[PDB]
Amino acid sequence: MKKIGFIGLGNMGLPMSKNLVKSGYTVYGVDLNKEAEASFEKEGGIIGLSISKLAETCDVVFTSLPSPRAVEAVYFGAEGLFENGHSNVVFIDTSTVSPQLNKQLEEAAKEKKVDFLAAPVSGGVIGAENRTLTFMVGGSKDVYEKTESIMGVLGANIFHVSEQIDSGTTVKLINNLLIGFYTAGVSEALTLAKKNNMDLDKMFDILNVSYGQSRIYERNYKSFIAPENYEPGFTVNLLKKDLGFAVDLAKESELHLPVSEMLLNVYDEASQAGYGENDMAALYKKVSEQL
Amino acid sequence: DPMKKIGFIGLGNMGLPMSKNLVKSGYTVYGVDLNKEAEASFEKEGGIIGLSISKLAETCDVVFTSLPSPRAVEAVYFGAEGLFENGHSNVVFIDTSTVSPQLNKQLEEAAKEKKVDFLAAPVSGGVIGAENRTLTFMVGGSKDVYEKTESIMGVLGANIFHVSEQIDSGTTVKLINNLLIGFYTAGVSEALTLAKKNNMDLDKMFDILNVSYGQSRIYERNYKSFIAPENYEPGFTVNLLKKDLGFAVDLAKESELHLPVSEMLLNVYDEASQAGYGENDMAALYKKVSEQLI
Ligand SMILES: NC(=O)c1ccc[n+]([C@@H]2O[C@H](COP(=O)([O-])OP(=O)(O)OC[C@H]3O[C@@H](n4cnc5c(N)ncnc54)[C@H](O)[C@@H]3O)[C@@H](O)[C@H]2O)c1
Ligand SMILES: NC(=O)c1ccc[n+]([C@@H]2O[C@H](COP(=O)([O-])OP(=O)(O)OC[C@H]3O[C@@H](n4cnc5c(N)ncnc54)[C@H](O)[C@@H]3O)[C@@H](O)[C@H]2O)c1
Repeated sequence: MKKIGFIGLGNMGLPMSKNLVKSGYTVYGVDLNKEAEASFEKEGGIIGLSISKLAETCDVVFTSLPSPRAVEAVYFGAEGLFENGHSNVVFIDTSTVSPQLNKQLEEAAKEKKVDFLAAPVSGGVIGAENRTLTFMVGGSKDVYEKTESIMGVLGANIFHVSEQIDSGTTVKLINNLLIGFYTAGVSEALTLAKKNNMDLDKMFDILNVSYGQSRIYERNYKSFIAPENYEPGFTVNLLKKDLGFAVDLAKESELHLPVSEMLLNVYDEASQAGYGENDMAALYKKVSEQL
Repeated sequence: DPMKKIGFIGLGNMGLPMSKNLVKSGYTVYGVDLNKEAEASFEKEGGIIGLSISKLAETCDVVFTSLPSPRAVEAVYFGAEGLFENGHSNVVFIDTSTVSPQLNKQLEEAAKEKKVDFLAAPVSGGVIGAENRTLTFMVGGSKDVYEKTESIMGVLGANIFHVSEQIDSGTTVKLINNLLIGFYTAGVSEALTLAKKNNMDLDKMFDILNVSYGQSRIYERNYKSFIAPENYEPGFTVNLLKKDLGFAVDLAKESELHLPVSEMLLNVYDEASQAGYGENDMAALYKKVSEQLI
């Protein structure tokens, strides 16, 4: 049973790396935050090894990192994964970064002759905890096929999008752009409904079998709005960061997406008003403030 | 309880097929429209014409209205020759028009003064939905009256819903339904243009998003029935979506509410119409945004 490396043991990485240990893998963990390392260790993971030592020793190494800088700091340079990867290693980045960085990563992997997949994930911490993540994978199909079963203990839907390394990332950004639209629509629509004294429960039962339906509507309303609980979940701040990546790509693709750009501002304002660390469904509360 | 004699005022885009479906369903239907061709077409199927609004109110068990505006509704319901002043003591009036919550309330206040029954039951689904009896009825008003008339409305639609005893509740839910459509069509249109611009396989992408939190009935509708096959025949026009968005925005502004994205969407669909997509399906907002592709 394989040796897996896991770099980034935060909100997503901790439950993912824990699940691998529970699944019977020997898991070596690295995180800048020694407390995160402590938590992973208590789950049965092994700490104390360098990023470089993970690259030399592990069959597959996953990364779950919070920014493009962090991904760059881990993959590149004399101490990083690509320079130190043994000849059979597979690296799988689950971080969300720009398509361009996906390409820069792949180009360094091809130069070192190591395997690399850009496999961003969807489903949040709840999905990570429950092994129901969606993996959207760009990169070599042979590498996908040989690591599909490991990713399959972490997620419920494992997809290969195409051989293009940024194909996963792109579908993910699209997914999250749609989420931004759906959350905004629910937030504004329900505010109108409430101001006019609608029973939001009866309304949902009707709209949920109409063209008003969306999984996000069901999520936001049933799991947050109805129970008056805005504990993340998936933050206003994280959604706005993803919308940022999507608008960046739109701008690089010479596209003006007027409602998308407005939404970036909507979530940015929700944050600046103090809902940044609330669940995205709290956009409802932000829009309702005026009542 | 007798529900054989049905009046139907407004034999237009929706009324004509609805009224004929009532005839086909064994009801004795008395129809009224300014449009003599519409009256003749109805009569030709076994509809009865030549009776006044007044006469329908006096003699019919239930009278439906399908009218094009608030003023048309007012002209039919109020005044000496109208429905309320001439309704017999057991009549039920059902308006299937879309008007403001405020008019729904004024209609009901007049119904209560006259001690007649009234439901505000706006329909959605277009001409084809009316023909195929797949309309949605979203109904506000008395539950007892709803329970009494559900069986008739049900021969005309697939989804018949009683929302609440608030007379405007059906209208309000209809408006919210259409507002969510506006958002969802906008997201699909913008998000797929981004995907297309970056050469994504839109079929594969749908397979993935349709079982992820990108999922919506509108995404399935717009993508599989319109965008994928490059068909932009309505369906549900840009122009009619934006009319209903306008009504949602009017209701908001009435309630002192600022809904910035909603107001922005009203303008997006107005610009889409101005660019030439007004009588296309709403899914054509994708083609509007896609004008930016190479
Ligand atoms: N949290 C979610 O709901 C969610 C959902 C889908 C995708 N994601 C994506 O997953 C990625 C990780 O997200 P997260 O929520 O777990 O972030 P997080 O900030 O909770 O965790 C990231 C971890 O990486 C560690 N780290 C940072 N730089 C490092 C370095 N050089 N070496 C080692 N460790 C380093 C941090 O200490 C932190 O513990 C992000 O790209 C995010 O977009 C998150
Ligand atoms: N067209 C659609 O696709 C559609 C779909 C769903 C809902 N609706 C709604 O249903 C309602 C009716 O729409 P429509 O397209 O059928 O309108 P329309 O203009 O085709 O039909 C209304 C009919 O009422 C008649 N009329 C007007 N005033 C009258 C009067 N005083 N006496 C007798 N007849 C009169 C007109 O001659 C016309 O035939 C509107 O409120 C609209 O918003 C329309």
